[PDB]
Amino acid sequence: PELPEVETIRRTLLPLIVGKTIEDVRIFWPNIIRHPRDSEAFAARMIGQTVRGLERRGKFLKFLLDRDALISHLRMEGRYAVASALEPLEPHTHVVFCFTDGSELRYRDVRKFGTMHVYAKEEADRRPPLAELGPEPLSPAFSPAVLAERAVKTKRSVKALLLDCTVVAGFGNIYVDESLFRAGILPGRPAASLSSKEIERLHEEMVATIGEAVMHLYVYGRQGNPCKRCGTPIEKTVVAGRGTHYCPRCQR
DNA sequence: GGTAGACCCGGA
DNA sequence: CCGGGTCTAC
Ligand SMILES: [Zn+2]
Repeated sequence: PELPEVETIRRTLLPLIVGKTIEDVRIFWPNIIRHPRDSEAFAARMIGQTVRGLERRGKFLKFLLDRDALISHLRMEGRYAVASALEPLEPHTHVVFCFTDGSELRYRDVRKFGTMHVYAKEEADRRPPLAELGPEPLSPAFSPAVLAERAVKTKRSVKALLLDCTVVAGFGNIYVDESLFRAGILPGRPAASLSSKEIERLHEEMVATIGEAVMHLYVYGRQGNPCKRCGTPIEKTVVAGRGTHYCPRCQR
């Protein structure tokens, strides 16, 4: 899921788990667990804790328990569900948190690509994977001035800059391409070549792009089809080792 | 500071 | 053999 879908998951999942107490944690693919390094320690430590909250940072979910925070990334195919311990698990279920009321929070992932880390709540923000994560794109902490500062100092393309998780949290390939299109900026432009006007416009479109979705695509996956604004065929290239989609007329 | 390997596997 | 995102390794 992209950032807006992760926000919907956070909002939806919270009431289904808040106040519930963990009675067991079952792990069917231990490699998902990244901290503690031993999946047996991960499971042991969570037993007896109650779910108190659920927050999001970038595309990470942060489950707040009594003492610990569980930081979860679903990547593109991970999914959570709350369901009865009496019913058979869905295929590709890798981790299950069993609650004392006979319900479960289940993590499933055909790609087995997701990650979980657990630390004391107070340590979570300064440890991987949240350490160094940039500001929320919808926060005042993400500003044209913050963007301008990072752009001036780099040799990289503007696409590469926006894909850097330390610049802004949870902007992936799709919203990077879409934001650049809406701002009229070619993805392969060096970040340091953008004018002040271009940085301001890009910031505005990034916020609009994420903001509207959290509440139709112009270029992403649309190569060969006409631009929705000028009718020019959308093109696809490689920029910063990613599939990159753009209108060669609208973007400069 | 900036690139690359490592995770993962359904479908081309 | 490719795709994604985000960490660890050069
Ligand atoms: Zn166009």
